[PDB]
Amino acid sequence: PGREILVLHVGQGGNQIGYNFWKTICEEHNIDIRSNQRKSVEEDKVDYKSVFLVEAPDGFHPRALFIDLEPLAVEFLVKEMKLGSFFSEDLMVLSYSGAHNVWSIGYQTGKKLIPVILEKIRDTMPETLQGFLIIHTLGGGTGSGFGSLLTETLKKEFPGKGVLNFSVLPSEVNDVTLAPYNTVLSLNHLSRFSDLVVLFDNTALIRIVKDQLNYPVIKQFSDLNFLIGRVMASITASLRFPGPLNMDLMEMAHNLVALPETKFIIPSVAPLTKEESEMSTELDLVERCFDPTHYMVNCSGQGKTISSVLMFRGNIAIENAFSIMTDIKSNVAFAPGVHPDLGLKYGICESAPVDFDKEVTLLSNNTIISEVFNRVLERFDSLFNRDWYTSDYVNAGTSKSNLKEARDNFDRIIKIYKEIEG
Ligand SMILES: Nc1nc2c(ncn2[C@@H]2O[C@H](COP(=O)(O)OP(=O)(O)OP(=O)(O)O)[C@@H](O)[C@H]2O)c(=O)[nH]1
Ligand code: NA
Ligand code: NA
Repeated sequence: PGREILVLHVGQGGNQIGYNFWKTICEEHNIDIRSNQRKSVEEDKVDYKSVFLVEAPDGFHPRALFIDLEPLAVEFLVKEMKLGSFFSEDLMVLSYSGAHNVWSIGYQTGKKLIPVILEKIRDTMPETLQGFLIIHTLGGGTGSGFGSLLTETLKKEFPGKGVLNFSVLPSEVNDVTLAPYNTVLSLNHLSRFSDLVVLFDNTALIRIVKDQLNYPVIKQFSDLNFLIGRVMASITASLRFPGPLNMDLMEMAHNLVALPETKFIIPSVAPLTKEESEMSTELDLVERCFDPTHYMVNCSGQGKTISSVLMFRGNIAIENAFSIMTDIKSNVAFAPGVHPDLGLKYGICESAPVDFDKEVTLLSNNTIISEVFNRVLERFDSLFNRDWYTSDYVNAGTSKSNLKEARDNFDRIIKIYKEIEG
């Protein structure tokens, strides 16, 4: 026993993303998400299901909590996806009143549910638990404010356990006008309390789905969120299946986090289709991952890589994985103080994601964070300098001075990344 991870999904986006993640996890372990059973004894593969799944005598269950301040997103998702025996009622922590897209309301109102959440965690968490994943969006009020409160609470209550955030940034034109306030307040909180923040945005996700998968239409968020689920599953694959070179959550964080503040990570995966997986080389896939077309955050260019983690899954030639490292270092821009021999951390897992031949997942700590975050700051200043939309933050405990304090700490992070860039 050990290695276990508990996943907290927060707000509408966090819980919708949770559907795709748990669908992927059950498929990889050949668990039927509707019966809670193995699909077959014969195709049960050598694995370590306990990382994300609790095996009880009646079947398997997610080690998860489904948290929101209003009930519709979760209730509708569970009905539509026929999840009622897997996303069961004892794992749901729901209120009724909503955060109304204000981080401060999500934070304040979420505080009332913290005792219930901690009791649920302490009820079912094994003592060997390696850490927590928090899945949430940053632009609304619940994922952002309650997700921030949860990051702070878990770091304080469970010292020694990793706290990792999978966090969706606002789109290139925000679809919540309050998103700059909510994103700055969340990223300030995560800079204080998270161990590692893996970022995504919907502009990049839409571009990948339209240009790499060529889907004719995106009708439901499931047809975007599967990409976030793919990153979460693949970076933990070596905890769950055999392979030559395994890595755990804090092993990856320690290789990425050069300075304590540089904990904001851009993910990418290649290829996106089974057909591409069968007609590609290790070099080709790694080059795709380092190309902005495949980054899951909308970036103007390749930036400068400070440190990266690459997970190679499936039918991988180890000699090609190693031989291409000098090519990665010569063709991808790294930050100026990165030695020619450094900046890569490898994991290699024998299990390919379902139906592909092989797949590469990249987590990159990249100075281009500074451009992404400066745009957020520019949006924040456009509202704050006019005192627009501040009233409901002030009424829920975030003074105008506190908004400014969060902004200025956010700016200090931006500057640290820009300094490393040169
Ligand atoms: N990728 C992705 N983005 C989502 C999803 N659901 C909402 N979003 C984005 O999340 C932001 C809106 O936040 P929500 O997650 O709906 O809000 P919430 O966290 O429930 O907060 P409140 O509604 O204010 O209580 C917008 O930027 C949406 O585009 C989702 O399922 N997937
Ligand atoms: Na919501
Ligand atoms: Na909403």
